[PDB]
Amino acid sequence: KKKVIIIGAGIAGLKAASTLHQNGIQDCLVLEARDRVGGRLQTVTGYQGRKYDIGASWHHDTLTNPLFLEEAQLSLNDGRTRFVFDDDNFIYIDEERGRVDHDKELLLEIVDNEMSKFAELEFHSDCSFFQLVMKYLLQRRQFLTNDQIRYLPQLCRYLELWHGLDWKLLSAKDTYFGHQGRNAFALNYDSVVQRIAQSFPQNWLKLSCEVKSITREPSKNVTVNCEDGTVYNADYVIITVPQSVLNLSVQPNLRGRIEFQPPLKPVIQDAFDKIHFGALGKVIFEFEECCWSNESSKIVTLANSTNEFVEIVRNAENLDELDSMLERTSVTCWSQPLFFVNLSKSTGVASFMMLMQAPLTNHIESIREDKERLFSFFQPVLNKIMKCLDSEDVIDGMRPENIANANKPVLRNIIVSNWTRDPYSRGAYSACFPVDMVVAMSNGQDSRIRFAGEHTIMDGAGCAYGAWESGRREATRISDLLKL
Amino acid sequence: PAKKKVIIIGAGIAGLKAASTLHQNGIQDCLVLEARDRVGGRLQTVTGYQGRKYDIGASWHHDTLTNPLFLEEAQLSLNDGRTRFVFDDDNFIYIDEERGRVDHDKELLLEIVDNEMSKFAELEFHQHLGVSDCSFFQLVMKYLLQRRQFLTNDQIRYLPQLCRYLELWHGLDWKLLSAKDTYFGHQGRNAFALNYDSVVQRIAQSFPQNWLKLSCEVKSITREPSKNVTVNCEDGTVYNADYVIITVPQSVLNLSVQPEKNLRGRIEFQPPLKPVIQDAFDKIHFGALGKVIFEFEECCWSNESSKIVTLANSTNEFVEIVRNAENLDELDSMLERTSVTCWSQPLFFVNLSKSTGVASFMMLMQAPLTNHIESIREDKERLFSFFQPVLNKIMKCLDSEDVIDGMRPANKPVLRNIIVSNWTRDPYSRGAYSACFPVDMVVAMSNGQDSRIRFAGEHTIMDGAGCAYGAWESGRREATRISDLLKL
Ligand SMILES: Cc1cc2nc3c(=O)[nH]c(=O)nc-3n(C[C@H](O)[C@H](O)[C@H](O)COP(=O)(O)OP(=O)(O)OC[C@H]3O[C@@H](n4cnc5c(N)ncnc54)[C@H](O)[C@@H]3O)c2cc1C
Ligand SMILES: Cc1cc2nc3c(=O)[nH]c(=O)nc-3n(C[C@H](O)[C@H](O)[C@H](O)COP(=O)(O)OP(=O)(O)OC[C@H]3O[C@@H](n4cnc5c(N)ncnc54)[C@H](O)[C@@H]3O)c2cc1C
Repeated sequence: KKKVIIIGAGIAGLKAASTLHQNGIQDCLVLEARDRVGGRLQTVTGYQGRKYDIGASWHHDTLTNPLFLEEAQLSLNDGRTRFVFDDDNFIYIDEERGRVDHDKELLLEIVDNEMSKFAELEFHSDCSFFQLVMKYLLQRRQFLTNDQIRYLPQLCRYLELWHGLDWKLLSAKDTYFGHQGRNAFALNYDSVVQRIAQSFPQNWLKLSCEVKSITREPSKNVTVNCEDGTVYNADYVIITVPQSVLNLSVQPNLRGRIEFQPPLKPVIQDAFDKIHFGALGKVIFEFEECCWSNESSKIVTLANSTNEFVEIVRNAENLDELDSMLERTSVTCWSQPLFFVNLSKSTGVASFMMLMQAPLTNHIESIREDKERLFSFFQPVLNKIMKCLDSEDVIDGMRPENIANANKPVLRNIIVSNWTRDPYSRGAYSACFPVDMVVAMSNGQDSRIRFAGEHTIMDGAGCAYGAWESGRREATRISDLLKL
Repeated sequence: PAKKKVIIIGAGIAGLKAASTLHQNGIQDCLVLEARDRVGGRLQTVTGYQGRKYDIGASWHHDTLTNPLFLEEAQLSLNDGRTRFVFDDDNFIYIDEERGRVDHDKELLLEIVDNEMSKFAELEFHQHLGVSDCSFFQLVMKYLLQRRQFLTNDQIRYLPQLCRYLELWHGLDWKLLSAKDTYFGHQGRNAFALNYDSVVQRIAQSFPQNWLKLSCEVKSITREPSKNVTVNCEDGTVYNADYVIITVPQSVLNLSVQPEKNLRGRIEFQPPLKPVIQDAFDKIHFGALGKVIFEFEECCWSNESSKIVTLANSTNEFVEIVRNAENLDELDSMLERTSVTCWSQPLFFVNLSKSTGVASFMMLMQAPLTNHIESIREDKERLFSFFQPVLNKIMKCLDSEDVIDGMRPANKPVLRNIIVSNWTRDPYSRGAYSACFPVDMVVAMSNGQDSRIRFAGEHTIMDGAGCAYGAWESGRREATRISDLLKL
């Protein structure tokens, strides 16, 4: 009854629809499991109507990012502000010393560069970003001070926030990856979603439709059917659900899962072994008003470091001696690095958007509803930030004020992501464990069972534009064929 | 016609290493013919005010992550605790004449757009179709053009000047620099050699002294097809040798491909340098990086960093031109618009105080400034008058008052001396090092004139090209080959 059925209203799915329609193509559908489009792009509303992208929030590689360029043109055309360039000089904070960024004697960023060049060279078998950092420290200790060896490895972990994976879980071979230029903070990714979503017939979209199985009818027909009984049949099928969800079509009923008939060709099934997903998480701390210095919009808190980490480095005879000397509990805000976006400086909002990673993410998302517990967990670093930003310890104003505020940051609310605990996202996005999936998805189960999504592309992989393009790809293809 | 196994022309790090190697391989009867009354070549350490020393040629070990010469030095230090170098990379302080310091600025964010600029340049040439190079200047203009919608007015004004620190990497004004060659990847931090001479002497001392013959200016190399090479010093002597490793500067070697034999440093080749070598000169040129040392009594200024760069003057007018231009064509035209001052180009200052304790400044300059300044390296009064404005400004931004002319004998800076390089006017260097204007040479060089007439030096190798360690490798390269040959 339909031409092509798009599964998923994320930006990939939306783009595909947007394209088809842009090609006159008619009679198509977008089946979304949730009661909203946007997929991993969701803007939520907090205190006083402040808006926040709980999922994606940046246009990466603005130099080449084609989705960003389109937004840029729209803005050049109507003057509407769609994004702001928020890259800033990062501020790094260690519980003990405090600020360790742009340091006269620590010069951490410079060694971090060397560390980077080292990794480029090292490759050009693959270990963990952690192991790699350790190899470097060992291999260059002769040229590193005691303080550099202490904090450098901590500071360099900000990369855990780019992947949303701790350094012992992260692939070093994929850890470093130069970005094609500055980043632009989307002042409404929801505008992008809304703009694309309303660029095709609104009657194509069918929300709360969890597709349970895709059956191939050799007779040049495809049987799609949401688990609510309703069955559809279209010429072509573009599957845009997350890799983590798709990755369920190979296990022995779980929600979101799509039963493929016939099974997914092996090449694809193998890929799920050579590619994993990450768990980047977000916590929004909403303050009554800014009462801290807006020196920068990017702040990173370093996990605790031990002056006895040095002695071990200063001793190991090799990666085996060091490897063992290392294996020689409790999880707090200081157990890992935490990336804080000070929205006050870059968007004029008295809030902090903090990014977290696996394994911490999953745990904090677990207690998303426990505000007193959440505040208690982040209070230390929150206060450590305010001090460094010439302010006072945070007051808890989440419940009906204090009067003793005025000069003290008054927390009014906290918003936590829920991607790990959401059955339709089961994670943040494609991430590397210490590749081929791109091809497996690009080719497609067949001439009519295509794949799209941030995990189905090489350029922009794991990104909004990467997904946006993959949606136009598989689309523009099915656009010409049908056109016939 | 004294018989020799290998005759090395030039006692710079290239030939020194060649000889050295040659020795280690047990080769005997070799000569190192050097024109100056010294060894080292573009590696020279001069003395100044109160015994202070400075390397007026090379000063750094670049790419310390893979620099064989560097590693070799670090090793010797791992075995005796001797300080030979000092990793002096710091956070650059940028000073505009007007707006004072512009580095690490939360609103200007210069270093961030520099980063984007670097990536833009990489993205422009990594996709190498029939690319077509252009000047660095022209590249930055294209960047500003394409990205004007994402730059504030102050960034468009200062960025183009800040990114010009690169001129002091090549020794060339951005209008004369090949964009295609501008951004190279410095593999690792740099180690400020604490006496490059110690590297030179160590290597020199690594072979028979009697092999070294200073003040002998080789005027010609003749290839007797009879399986031999004849070499002639100007001192009249005439040596004969199985192999010759010419390590003279590209600039000096270039003198051979032109009629006029009586040029200081010019070697006469017979047979003349093959066509592939002559023609290779049309494909690369020499840069003019220069050094000026500002020595003061003591240090009455901040030591926040050891890297300070002074940006050239910019104008808000320039910003308006970028905003209104339509393309690269109109931009240049609209750019069509007196006299050189210490603010007509960026200048790079190495604040030796912080990194070495010495109350002195090591300042680098490019072409054409380098030539003009070296031309008047004697007029100390004029030099001070030239660099007074930036000298002050630096001191200002560094918390201090204006400079005091104390050259001809507590909180006020007092300049005692000023040392200037002389590479352009030196007949045996005629420049600084190989540099690109908007590979043929390396190939033609490393493949030699023939089995016997070979070439070494910073201009004869790819890895570390133009670097002290590259020249050094080229030495070990040729020496090894011959060694093998002599072994058989
Ligand atoms: C915390 C976080 C921060 C991020 N930050 C950035 C950033 O700064 N920049 C950037 O570029 N990217 C960022 N991303 C990634 C970006 O969000 C994704 O790359 C992009 O949204 C993926 O798009 P998609 O269209 O493939 O899938 P959408 O999630 O992304 O998912 C596909 C759609 O399929 C639906 N679906 C699943 N199962 C079924 C089913 N059985 N039936 C019907 N529908 C189904 C889903 O509900 C969903 O709507 C971030 C992600 C997270 C989690
Ligand atoms: C101002 C300046 C700063 C620099 N800074 C750095 C730096 O920080 N780091 C770095 O790695 N590199 C630096 N370099 C480059 C480095 O100095 C050179 O790459 C290297 O010294 C070249 O060595 P060479 O042995 O090839 O040649 P030299 O240029 O060393 O040549 C060898 C010798 O040939 C002799 N000679 C010439 N003609 C004749 C003749 N006719 N007969 C006999 N002998 C002759 C010369 O007098 C010379 O001593 C710098 C160069 C300059 C000019």
